[PDB]
Amino acid sequence: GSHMSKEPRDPDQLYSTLKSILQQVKSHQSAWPFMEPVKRTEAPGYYEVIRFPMDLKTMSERLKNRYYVSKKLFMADLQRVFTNCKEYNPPESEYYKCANILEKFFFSKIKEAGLIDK
Ligand SMILES: NCCCNc1ccccc1[N+](=O)[O-]
Repeated sequence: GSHMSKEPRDPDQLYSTLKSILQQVKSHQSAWPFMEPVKRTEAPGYYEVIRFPMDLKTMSERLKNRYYVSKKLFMADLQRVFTNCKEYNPPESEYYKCANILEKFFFSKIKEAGLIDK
């Protein structure tokens, strides 16, 4: 269509733009701990270290209704899942690598769609 790769302004465009990212983040090998919502016990203290609980189980649920149509909105949620994940799980299990891996692909994806916030 056009020759642009950094302007997720329109909601209709950013709509599927995030759908593709979330769609991949869900199919990504590193995306189990986010698929299922982590209770407030199975995790090494969660209600305490986590002030803004967030999981892929609720993200796609909101995306389907076009809830993320801005920039830091979707970028914040995704980061919330990875950043908060490591926060509760000490850098020792394999979950740490999963977030870092899916977090790397995510950053690259928004770079291709034009998301990114900083
Ligand atoms: N399988 C339930 C969601 C992931 N489980 C979980 C729960 C709490 C803490 C960490 C993990 N985890 O690394 O899979």
